[PDB]
Amino acid sequence: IMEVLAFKNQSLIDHVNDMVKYWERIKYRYLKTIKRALEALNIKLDIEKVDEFMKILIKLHDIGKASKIYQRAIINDQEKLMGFRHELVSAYYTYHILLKKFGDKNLAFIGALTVMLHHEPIIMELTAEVVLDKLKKFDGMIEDFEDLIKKLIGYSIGDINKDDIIRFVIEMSVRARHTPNSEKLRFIVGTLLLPLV
Ligand SMILES: [Ca+2]
Ligand SMILES: [Ca+2]
Repeated sequence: IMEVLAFKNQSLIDHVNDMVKYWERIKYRYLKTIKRALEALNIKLDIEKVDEFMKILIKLHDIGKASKIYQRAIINDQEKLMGFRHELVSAYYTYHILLKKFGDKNLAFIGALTVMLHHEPIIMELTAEVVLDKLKKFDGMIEDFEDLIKKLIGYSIGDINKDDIIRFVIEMSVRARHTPNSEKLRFIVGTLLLPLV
């Protein structure tokens, strides 16, 4: 009742905490691979940094669910998503939060892109039009939002609107369509993706 939900049954906070706890149990199987993948994009992070980075993707990849529309659709089977895609809104917050925490535009981009693509099956179109389709019904985050982020990541999205998210996502989808990297970009995003699920 009245909680920011991941699923009808589950609060998003509880769901995130379960994914994080589970990350601790497997991370040492994945950390080296992720570190060296980042290193093939000339991004240099030690093992503990890579861990923090992964925890943020874990915590934020479904933050888009705190959209009022998403929350409505979970509680009520009269309200429908209407093409709304939470991950685009997740990608937006992930990017700004990564940029703050690590001060590396490429890392924040790659993290946000992973989050923007966390629903495509592993080893994974991007027109401005489609962005507009997938954000059409976006009508802001829930009221508790700022507090929710604090609970999740420990600070304030105050300290760092719909059309702003549209602009960001379009700008993202483009710079991602354009890379020759493709086979590699798919492998790096593909690499960060596995641990998420
Ligand atoms: Ca998701
Ligand atoms: Ca998942």
